[PDB]
Amino acid sequence: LREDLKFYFMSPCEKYRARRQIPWKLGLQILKIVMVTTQLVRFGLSNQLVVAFKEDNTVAFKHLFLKGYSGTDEDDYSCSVYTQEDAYESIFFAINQYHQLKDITLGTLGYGENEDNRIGLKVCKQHYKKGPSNETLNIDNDVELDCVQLDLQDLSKKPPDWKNSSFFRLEFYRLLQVEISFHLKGIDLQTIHSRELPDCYVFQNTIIFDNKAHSGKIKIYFDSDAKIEECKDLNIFGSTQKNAQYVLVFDAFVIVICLASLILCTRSIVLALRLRKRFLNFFLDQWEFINGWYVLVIISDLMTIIGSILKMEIKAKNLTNYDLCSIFLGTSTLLVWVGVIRYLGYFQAYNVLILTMQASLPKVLRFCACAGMIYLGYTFCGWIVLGPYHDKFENLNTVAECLFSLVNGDDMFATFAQIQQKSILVWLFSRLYLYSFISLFIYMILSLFIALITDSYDTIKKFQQNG
Amino acid sequence: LREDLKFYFMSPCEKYRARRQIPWKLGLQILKIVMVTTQLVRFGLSNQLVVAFKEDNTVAFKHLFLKGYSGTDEDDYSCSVYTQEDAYESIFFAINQYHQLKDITLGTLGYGENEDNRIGLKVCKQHYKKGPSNETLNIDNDVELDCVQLDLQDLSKKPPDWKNSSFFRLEFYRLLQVEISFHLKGIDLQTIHSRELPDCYVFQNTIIFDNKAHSGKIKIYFDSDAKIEECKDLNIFGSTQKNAQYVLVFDAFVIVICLASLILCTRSIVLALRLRKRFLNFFLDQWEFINGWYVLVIISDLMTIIGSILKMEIKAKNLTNYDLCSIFLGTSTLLVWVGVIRYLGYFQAYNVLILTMQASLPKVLRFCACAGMIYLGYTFCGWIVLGPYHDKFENLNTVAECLFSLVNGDDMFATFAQIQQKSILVWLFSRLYLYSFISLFIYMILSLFIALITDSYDTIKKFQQNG
Amino acid sequence: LREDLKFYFMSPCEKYRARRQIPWKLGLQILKIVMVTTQLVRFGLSNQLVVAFKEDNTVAFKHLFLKGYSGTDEDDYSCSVYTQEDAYESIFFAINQYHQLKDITLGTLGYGENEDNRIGLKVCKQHYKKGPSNETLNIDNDVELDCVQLDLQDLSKKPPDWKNSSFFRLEFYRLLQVEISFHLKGIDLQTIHSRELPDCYVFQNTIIFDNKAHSGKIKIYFDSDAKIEECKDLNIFGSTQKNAQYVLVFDAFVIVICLASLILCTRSIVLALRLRKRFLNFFLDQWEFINGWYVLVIISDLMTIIGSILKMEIKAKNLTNYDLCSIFLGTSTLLVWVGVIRYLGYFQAYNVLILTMQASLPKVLRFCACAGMIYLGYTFCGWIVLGPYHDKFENLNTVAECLFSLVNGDDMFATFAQIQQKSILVWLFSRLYLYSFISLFIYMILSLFIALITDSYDTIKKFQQNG
Amino acid sequence: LREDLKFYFMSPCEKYRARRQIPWKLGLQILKIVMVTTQLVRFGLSNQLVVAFKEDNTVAFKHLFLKGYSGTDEDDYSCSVYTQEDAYESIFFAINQYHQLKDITLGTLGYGENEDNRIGLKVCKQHYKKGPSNETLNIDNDVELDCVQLDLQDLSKKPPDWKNSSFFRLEFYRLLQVEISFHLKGIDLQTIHSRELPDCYVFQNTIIFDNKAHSGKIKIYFDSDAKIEECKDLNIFGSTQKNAQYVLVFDAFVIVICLASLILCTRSIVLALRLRKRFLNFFLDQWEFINGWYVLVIISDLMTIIGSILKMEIKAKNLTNYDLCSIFLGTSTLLVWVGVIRYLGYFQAYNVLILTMQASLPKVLRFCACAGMIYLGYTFCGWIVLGPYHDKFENLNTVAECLFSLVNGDDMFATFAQIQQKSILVWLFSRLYLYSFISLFIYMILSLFIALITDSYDTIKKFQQNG
Ligand SMILES: COc1ccccc1N1CCN([C@@H]2CCCC[C@H]2NS(=O)(=O)c2ccccc2)CC1
Ligand SMILES: COc1ccccc1N1CCN([C@@H]2CCCC[C@H]2NS(=O)(=O)c2ccccc2)CC1
Ligand SMILES: COc1ccccc1N1CCN([C@@H]2CCCC[C@H]2NS(=O)(=O)c2ccccc2)CC1
Ligand SMILES: COc1ccccc1N1CCN([C@@H]2CCCC[C@H]2NS(=O)(=O)c2ccccc2)CC1
Repeated sequence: LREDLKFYFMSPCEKYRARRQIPWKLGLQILKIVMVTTQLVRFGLSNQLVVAFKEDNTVAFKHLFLKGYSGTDEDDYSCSVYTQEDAYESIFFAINQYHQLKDITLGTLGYGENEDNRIGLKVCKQHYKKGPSNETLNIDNDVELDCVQLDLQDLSKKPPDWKNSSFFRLEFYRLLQVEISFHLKGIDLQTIHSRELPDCYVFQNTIIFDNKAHSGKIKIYFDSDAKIEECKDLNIFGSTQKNAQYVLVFDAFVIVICLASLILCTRSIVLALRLRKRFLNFFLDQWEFINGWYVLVIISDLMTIIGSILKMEIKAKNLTNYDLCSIFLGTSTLLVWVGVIRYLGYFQAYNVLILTMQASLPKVLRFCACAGMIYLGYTFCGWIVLGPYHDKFENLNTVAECLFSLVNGDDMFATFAQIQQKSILVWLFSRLYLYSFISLFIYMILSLFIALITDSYDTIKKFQQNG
Repeated sequence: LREDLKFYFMSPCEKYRARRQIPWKLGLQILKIVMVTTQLVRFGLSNQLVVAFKEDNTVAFKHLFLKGYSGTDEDDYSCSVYTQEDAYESIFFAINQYHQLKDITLGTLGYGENEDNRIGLKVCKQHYKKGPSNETLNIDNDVELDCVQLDLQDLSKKPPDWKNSSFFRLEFYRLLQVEISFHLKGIDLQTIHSRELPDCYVFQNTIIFDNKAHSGKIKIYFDSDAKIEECKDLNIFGSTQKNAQYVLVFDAFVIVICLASLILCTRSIVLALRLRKRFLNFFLDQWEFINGWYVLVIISDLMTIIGSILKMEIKAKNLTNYDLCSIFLGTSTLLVWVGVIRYLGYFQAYNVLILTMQASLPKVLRFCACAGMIYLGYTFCGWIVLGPYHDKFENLNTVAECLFSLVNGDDMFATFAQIQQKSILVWLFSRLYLYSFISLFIYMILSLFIALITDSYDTIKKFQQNG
Repeated sequence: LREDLKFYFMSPCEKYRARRQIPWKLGLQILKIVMVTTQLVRFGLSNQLVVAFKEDNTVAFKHLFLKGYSGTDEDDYSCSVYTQEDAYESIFFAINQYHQLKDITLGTLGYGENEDNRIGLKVCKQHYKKGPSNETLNIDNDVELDCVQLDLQDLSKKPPDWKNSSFFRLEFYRLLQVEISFHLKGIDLQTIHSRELPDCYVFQNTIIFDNKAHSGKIKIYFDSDAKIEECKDLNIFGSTQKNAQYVLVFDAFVIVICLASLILCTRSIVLALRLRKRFLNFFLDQWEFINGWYVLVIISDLMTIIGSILKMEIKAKNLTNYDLCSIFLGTSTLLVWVGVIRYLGYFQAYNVLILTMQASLPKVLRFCACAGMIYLGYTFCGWIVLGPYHDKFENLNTVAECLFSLVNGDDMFATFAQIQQKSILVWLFSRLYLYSFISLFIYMILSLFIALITDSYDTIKKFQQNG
Repeated sequence: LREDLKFYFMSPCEKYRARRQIPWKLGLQILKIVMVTTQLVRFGLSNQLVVAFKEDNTVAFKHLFLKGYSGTDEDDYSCSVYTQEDAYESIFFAINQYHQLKDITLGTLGYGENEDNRIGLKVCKQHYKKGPSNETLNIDNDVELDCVQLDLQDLSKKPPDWKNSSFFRLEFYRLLQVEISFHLKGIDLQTIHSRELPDCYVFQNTIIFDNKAHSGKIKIYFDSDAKIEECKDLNIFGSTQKNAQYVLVFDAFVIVICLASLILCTRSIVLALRLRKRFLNFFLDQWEFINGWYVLVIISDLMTIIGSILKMEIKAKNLTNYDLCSIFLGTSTLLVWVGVIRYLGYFQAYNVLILTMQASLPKVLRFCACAGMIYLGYTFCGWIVLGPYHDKFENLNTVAECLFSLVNGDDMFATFAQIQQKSILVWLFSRLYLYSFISLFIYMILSLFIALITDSYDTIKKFQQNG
């Protein structure tokens, strides 16, 4: 039935005068765009404050408890020691700084009760089970774990006997690690200006003096786990914070709107399929009656719904970890803004470029299929050869990202210079390898990617012009 | 009337022999180019000296008054302290260095009178209004502000009692900030070689010990506000500086020339419109009789006039802030040099490229319209996800600039490496995100931008060749 | 004979139904891909541990024995001294740190016997043969070498007389170098968790205090040579490591499979040549009956075989140097993964891109022939001129890599800024040189490389479409 | 006369069989290439050693005489001081280190006689002519210069009175600079292994304590001027160095060969012009009978001749400055290697690319003419606006190089991030400016440069194919 199929394939701008139907579903989609974007913005702006407070407190803790800390971490660990005396100095510094906390800290910070309800410091050792050294070792396979609890009144003793205790004989040739752990209370007092009750915090802090490698270096890790707990005893005049109602009602509105959009899009797909079957049955156009933009909308609505549920759960349980909810909401927003291109396609000057991209994607991917085998071979060869001599080739994922950046011309000279001429064979191989890869990929593969795009544009343009 | 319309559409090189009219307006435009460029050059060369003197004095002040200053700022603040004793040491160092200024400074520098006409040092505290700590805080919402004035004869007292005063109990758990402020006189003695009277300066200096965050770190800000004031009592033999007459007369000349150019361009536009109406009335060419280069000239003349007025005002009032005047004059100069292309268009070999750019701009912008939605979605998603884990994604504008640089291949490997694998989910998402964005934008969008430019060139060239 | 030639030129997917022959050789090639890749992965993963242990021990040694070592090397040497007293302090620090090793080290480390079977420290001097200074030098051409052996019981003497010995008069104006050498035993105790017997190590350590240049700086080199030796006396309960059988049997399997693949590929080439001669003799197609992918397979199989033999030799002799074997195996793997493209060529959509690359390569190389002469001239000129004033132009290979990176837009602004304006002539020449090179190569040569690729794509595509 | 003109226009490969003439001039050109390249290589390799020795001695001097020198210069000066006491400490450190030189230096170094034939240290002061401070200055325009000579026996006095002398009252508010100057003898003893007599050196060293700016910072400059002088009294057994004969005879050979090549090329040009006039007179081809490669050869020969003369002069007068000779020889070598393309043009597959480049250059330059005006406007605007707030825009040449690097995508994100948001107006303007410039130049101008190159290639290829 032509009188209906043409109306279906039309645009909303024309339907308003072919049948004078108002485009309320387009208004629903615009409202969804606005509400999703504003929800994401509010969520990010609220997360920034909590993340900043936790990270700043962690930096202050590193400066307070780590001896000689320079303010920047050494890779995944804060600092390291190489001498038998440096380790003792760092451990005793951490303990002594814990003892004097009230006199040194600039924050609104204090001691917290541990799991045993004691206020104090726990330090643990892990040594091999038996222990002459280096020549006739008796070291057994399994480990012995020893811990001691030091309370504030123990550290206070005029002569801190604990420092002379038998516990601190570290026999570093058997040592696996030493762990220092304690709890601290905190308050995010900066929030007081809102007249809301300020958020308290509890920090679970651990210092790990790690020499699993037994290579003569101890790596020092500082970790802090922060929980909100409860502002249970404070006399700060003002008001409490029950804005959850407001935030929970906006999330409910977002969920409802996304649900409505999903229902309407699925209904549109069902109607299009009924039209397709009617066309198939009517008489002996293309099979693709399904509008592909509807699928993207359905995916985005599902992700937005589940991310909003996750956000409501996190707020209700007063959690402070946002990774999965952030991923869901951000991907939903990304797909929501991509879907705006559907409304630009209703105009001729914009449609040809969209059709050019649609024609471009498959052949570019089929050429990526060929390029990927050369890429894999080069990744394996660079990892196996240059890895022991180059920081950018240490492991396979770093190799892949280095090569991907190198195809785009990034950091090329540093990549060339970063490998020493200590081994002449490896240096010559590195020169051959880098020259071949960079030349082939930049000057041939990327040039064929430009040629394919240009040919797709020419094809689409000549189709649109000639008809 | 063809005998006039053709003459109007012609070029000045041909009018000199079709009607032997001399091209005095082109000479006026060339003179305007020369005078605007030389005014901008003189202005910048004069600004460099004042800016350099102020900034060098600020660096010397930071070295003089900030304890342990390394010579480079920590982001927007000069330095920071994390310990209760470091803050006291920094504050007392600032005060003591102020006391000893005459014995430490290498410059031609001295004490200045404050608003109260006293010579001395003012330091202020800002604490919460009530103050047990951390467990039962009585902290009220509003702040109490306390200040003390320390004169030179007070700091001189053999035993500097001020250091033992009750004022310096900082109760850091209530502390918002401590501010130290003072005035210094200075002389730009380097100018003496000109036999002009040297420019004196007054520096208003403030040191802010800031812990609004209450995160256990105090940020230390140093700020200096410099005013010229007057060289009211000096015996340096030589001559005074009244070159203002010279500078004010050149600015008047520039204003007059730009006014004449604006009047002539508006007259040309009026005459072109009269020609257009005469053509419309004559008989049953294109509607665009208005030369678009005239609009750019009018805009540039308006900006030059207002910027010259601003410059004259700044010099007359002896100010030292140049932002708005610099913007106006620089944009005027930029548009003036762009307008030289109009004179290259009078030659065939150059005209085709100008026409190619004119044909290129609209379709490139209409493709930018489609690309911008993908760009916005990626910006929001990267901000929400990678922001807590990546310095380049902390806030939305940084995200946008990072993505824009990334499309152009800049700093790609560092962008890949800058995000820790502490959270595996976020790391995998970052890899997917970066690969998708870089691949799509570099290998498809930029390739369609090259294809559009090439097609525009082919169209213009075949039009010019075939006729 | 057409009935056979067509079958020969066919694809394996079609032969399974034209003659129902199973493609067992393709299965052999897939098995070879899998086994080669897994062998390379296991080899790299095993090498990482040994390399990491050796390098970490070297870093710990540098921190232990080098005075004031900052944790990062100064180019090819660890550190340097410029003062007559700094050198003495560094030498005596190295000796004293050797004396106290058991009390300072964090690792499972101990003293090793030297070649003379003594446990101790050897230090050697190299001075000119004769020695007034600077005005009337009597310095002869040849050198005098003097060494002393210091045992542990000598260093222990309450008053370390050795420090006052006549040996340590270094007369630095005649000094070539001072060398300190010693042996250390070590254990890779981290491996104990496998219940395998841990790998012991012997480190041969040398410290070179080098002033061959006589330019007033002594360069300090630290080198460590590690050998496995034998875990001959240890009481660590567990099991020994005879997994060699497993690793040796997988290498034997890889060798056998590569040998079979090589034999089959050579047989296929022989059969193709017989077909070619039969075609030549039959009647008065192209001469290239040889499938070029077979040659790559043969090369890869030869490299894999020899690399596996090298790996087996290294493991049997318990060596720890992997450069040549890594090169052979990695290049073999790279060529193996490149050869997968042969299987993509059996599909039309992929074949056209392969043919485009094949058509592109020769003309791109013939244009590289012209570009290389300009490249060589610029390399020589930049080396001769900018070398004394620019770190990126010091020597010819650095010049070539800098120019290659510069063509790809890398580090351009730093390259411009890195040359001082101390000599105005050289600065102007550097500006002219850099602008000319960058402009010519980026905006003309790379543009002709894009044009050649596009023309090759157009030719291949129109051939495939039109037939 | 066709029988001669065709032979003239031919190639040497064909002349060997059309007339069997041997191509001895091509052999002369090949010999010239070889000899010029080897002369340049020997020259650079010999210069490297002298430059390295001088620079290493300068670094050792900076470490010896500059207090607290970190091993890296602060821009154009080695180090700086901001305090009245730091300057005194640095000056007295320099003098005391000079006094103790024999006990601290690691090199073959000693004291040199000054112009007055004394061995000692000269230090000079420059103050304003009159000198209350800051309030009523009596400072006159002109300067007073005061110097004192300190000999070794003066510095030796048990109590170094000189340190208490009235000379060292620096009245820093009048101070322009303090200069310390001395001479040192040196020997390049590393050359002794050649059995040649070693090269002695004399270093003229000056330390400038500079505060011309009077901004509260003193900049400390160290400069060293090295001359060879004569190895007039040394007992080092071996042989002298008279290899000059060898080097002077190779330079004479190069001069002779370049002269012969120049004469032959000019003769060829004269013969071509006679052919052109004969063609013009014969009958009523193109006017360009002159082979353009001959002009390049003549220029290269002239530059090689004059550079060889300069090199011979420098060696004869025993100078150590090579800038102008290096420029001449390097440019000669660059043009010599570019001229090899003439021999590639004798082959069809290479000729089309050369013709493509020749056709490309003019239209690319005519588009550069249009692009340069936009470039100039942006340079002026960025200098005037962003200069006070951005290190990359401080002065016009830095602006131009920054923009040129920015067009090529280098350092884009750092350029965006390097400007503070202290002034919001300037920050917004910087964003607008950077986005507009980068977008316009990368996505439009560079795309038209690619289109012009492709169109030139298509034109040349279709001309060569169709005929
Ligand atoms: C969105 O995706 C694309 C859109 C358009 C064009 C290409 C792509 N791709 C890009 C690369 N990308 C892979 C990402 C993971 C690393 C390996 C890449 N594969 S690669 O062919 O070897 C390759 C490598 C460097 C440059 C170009 C191609 C695949 C997607
Ligand atoms: C002068 O302007 C242009 C002249 C010619 C071509 C393009 C542009 N444009 C460039 C980008 N520019 C926007 C600037 C602000 C950030 C977002 C940009 N938009 S974008 O399409 O997403 C995009 C992003 C990366 C690369 C290419 C396009 C718009 C102008
Ligand atoms: C695999 O190889 C290539 C595949 C496809 C296209 C080009 C190449 N080549 C690239 C360069 N490469 C040489 C490597 C050693 C330095 C000199 C290079 N030669 S260059 O022409 O002067 C040149 C220089 C810069 C940019 C482009 C061309 C040769 C191979
Ligand atoms: C050898 O030269 C060229 C060979 C082929 C193509 C272009 C050039 N040119 C490049 C630029 N170059 C000028 C160098 C000095 C700075 C200004 C440049 N001019 S620019 O048009 O504004 C411009 C700016 C950026 C990118 C492209 C063009 C001129 C030569």
